[PDB]
Amino acid sequence: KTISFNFNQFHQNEEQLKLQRDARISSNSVLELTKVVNGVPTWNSTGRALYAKPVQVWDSTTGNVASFETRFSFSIRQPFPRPHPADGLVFFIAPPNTQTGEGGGYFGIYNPLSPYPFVAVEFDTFRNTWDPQIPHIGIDVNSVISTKTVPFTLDNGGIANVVIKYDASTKILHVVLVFPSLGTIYTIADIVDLKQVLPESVNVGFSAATGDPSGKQRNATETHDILSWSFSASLPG
Amino acid sequence: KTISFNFNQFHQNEEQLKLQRDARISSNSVLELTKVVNGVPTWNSTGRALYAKPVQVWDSTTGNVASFETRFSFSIRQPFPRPHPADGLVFFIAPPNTQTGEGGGYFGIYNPLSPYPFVAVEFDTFRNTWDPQIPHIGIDVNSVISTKTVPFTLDNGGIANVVIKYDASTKILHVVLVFPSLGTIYTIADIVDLKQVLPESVNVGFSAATGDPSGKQRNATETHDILSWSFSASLPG
Ligand SMILES: *[C@@H]1O[C@H](CO)[C@@H](O[C@@H]2O[C@H](CO)[C@@H](O)[C@H](O)[C@H]2NC(C)=O)[C@H](O[C@@H]2O[C@@H](C)[C@@H](O)[C@@H](O)[C@@H]2O)[C@H]1NC(C)=O
Ligand SMILES: *[C@@H]1O[C@H](CO)[C@@H](O[C@@H]2O[C@H](CO)[C@@H](O)[C@H](O)[C@H]2NC(C)=O)[C@H](O[C@@H]2O[C@@H](C)[C@@H](O)[C@@H](O)[C@@H]2O)[C@H]1NC(C)=O
Ligand SMILES: *[C@@H]1O[C@H](CO)[C@@H](O)[C@H](O[C@@H]2O[C@@H](C)[C@@H](O)[C@@H](O)[C@@H]2O)[C@H]1NC(C)=O
Ligand SMILES: OC[C@H]1O[C@H](O[C@@H]2[C@H](O)[C@@H](O)[C@@H](O)O[C@@H]2CO)[C@H](O)[C@@H](O)[C@H]1O
Ligand SMILES: OC[C@H]1O[C@H](O[C@@H]2[C@H](O)[C@@H](O)[C@@H](O)O[C@@H]2CO)[C@H](O)[C@@H](O)[C@H]1O
Ligand SMILES: *[C@@H]1O[C@H](CO)[C@@H](O)[C@H](O)[C@H]1NC(C)=O
Ligand SMILES: [Ca+2]
Ligand SMILES: [Ca+2]
Ligand SMILES: [Mn+2]
Ligand SMILES: [Mn+2]
Repeated sequence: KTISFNFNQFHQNEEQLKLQRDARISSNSVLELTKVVNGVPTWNSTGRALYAKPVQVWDSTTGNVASFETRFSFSIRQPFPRPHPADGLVFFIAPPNTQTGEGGGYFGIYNPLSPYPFVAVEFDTFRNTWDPQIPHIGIDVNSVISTKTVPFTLDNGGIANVVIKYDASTKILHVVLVFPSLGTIYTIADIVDLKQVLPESVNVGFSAATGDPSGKQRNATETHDILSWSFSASLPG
Repeated sequence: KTISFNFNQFHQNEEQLKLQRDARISSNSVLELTKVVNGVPTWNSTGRALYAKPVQVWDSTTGNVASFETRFSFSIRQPFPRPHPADGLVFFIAPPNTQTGEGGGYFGIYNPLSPYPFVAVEFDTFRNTWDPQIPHIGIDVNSVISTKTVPFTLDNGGIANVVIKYDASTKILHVVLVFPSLGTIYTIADIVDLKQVLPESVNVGFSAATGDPSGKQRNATETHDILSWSFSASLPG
């Protein structure tokens, strides 16, 4: 049972994508997770993009767990250096049919009033009380307080290539971050037992957020654009 | 005791390196592991390059294991497409003071008549009976029969960037392969317990080999050049 899809670009009204909140697809085919008006990103924005169909990461009958690989390109343009850009974007897996969570440092995937489990890879740009120096790549399991973290230097407005791979047999989740214009390579890995944290069927997608109003800083913002994306998952079941 | 060295280039007569067999440093400063005469690589060649000093990967007193990161660039130029280039190059960790092993598919690190333990990351270009499709990246533990394998497409004569990282706490060895001219990214990871396979002190280095005479193919060859190399290890004990 192999499931896969590929988007070299994004078209408006794409039937295989579920856009939520501020998420929208632009004319020039880029997936803009957070709000951008007249070429300028605003604060108080939150958006998600889910692959319309659910994917099966494990089977209770056989006990088998799926292995998967996903690649995508994103771009984060930080127009206002001071006081501080916010908040970042993440790739995530969660139960099907969830709603957008809290914005800000929660990226729109965590909802304290009705927490739902999730596994996510974050590209954190703002330093919250629970964060190490930013920007950083982080592996999140049911929480925004990463299990593993690695710092990286952003290529403002540049293109970033990401490769995320999950090995069911070793339970290793390894992500690679590359900024082709700078030739920089960042790597991070950790052990995650999907069968233990998530249900058999899940949704895969992205979520991002800009500065929260409570910070009283309209400059706390940046873009969170997804340029392309492919996914592939295999269940030996 | 954090140890680390960096070679942005290679100088003739490098006090820091132990060259063995066919390994040499060229005029333009590249480390040529295997023989190349008048701009053409030959068969029946084997060479290794070890960092002169030994590194401590674990301490029996505290039981602690080191974490390390190594980056290097290499180039493999395959002049003769048919019938099949050979054999590839590896980055390895072995007990100090070892001797070059068998050539060919053994890369010069395995010696059947007196086997010594080793951990190595291979960039295999020839398909032996025990191999999957080539080229492929492979993680080798005391054997040339990889524990994990991933296929990749070579950039003939192009430059390749490699990042190898080892996490003592998770025991995850993850390697990343990038061909900047093509923008391709390959990743592979596995669990390796250094403390269980290697002695407290080891040598780190490279080894490569071209076609073995027994194959009767002089075209079974390619270059195995190392352009730069940085290493860093951190033992908490
Ligand atoms: C939010 O971003 C604005 C645009 O970058 C900041 O204003 C810019 O500040 C520059 C100083 O670094 C100045 O040279 C630019 O002319 C100015 N750009 C414009 C058209 O506003 C702004 O900084 C605040 O406001 C400016 C006008 C000054 O009063 C600064 O002292 C302020 O810090 C940023 N706002 C905040 C709260 O940082
Ligand atoms: C070993 O590599 C050689 C160079 O790549 C091969 O010879 C070249 O073969 C070309 C056609 O494949 C031909 O156009 C070239 O002129 C020739 N190069 C020269 C001038 O030597 C060689 O191929 C075999 O041997 C040559 C001499 C020819 O007889 C070919 O027809 C043979 O396939 C490669 N060896 C083998 C056996 O693959
Ligand atoms: C492979 O390289 C070795 C050097 O390490 C050479 O000795 C081999 O040459 C062959 O074997 C030697 C012992 C001698 O008989 C010589 O005449 C042979 O050519 C070389 N093998 C080949 C086939 O070139
Ligand atoms: O300003 C952007 C920022 O707003 C929120 O954080 C603020 C404040 O900036 C922070 O330092 C701390 O004191 O928490 C405040 C909110 O209670 C938001 O949580 C954060 O993610 C970011 O959007
Ligand atoms: O020709 C290069 C090749 O030689 C050796 O392999 C030969 C033969 O080419 C191969 O197909 C198989 O039959 O094994 C033979 C040796 O027993 C060598 O092992 C291989 O690594 C490469 O050098
Ligand atoms: C933030 O956005 C929400 C809806 O997205 C809106 O109700 C709220 O008033 C906004 N707050 C500010 C400060 O604009
Ligand atoms: Ca944060
Ligand atoms: Ca081989
Ligand atoms: Mn974080
Ligand atoms: Mn192999």
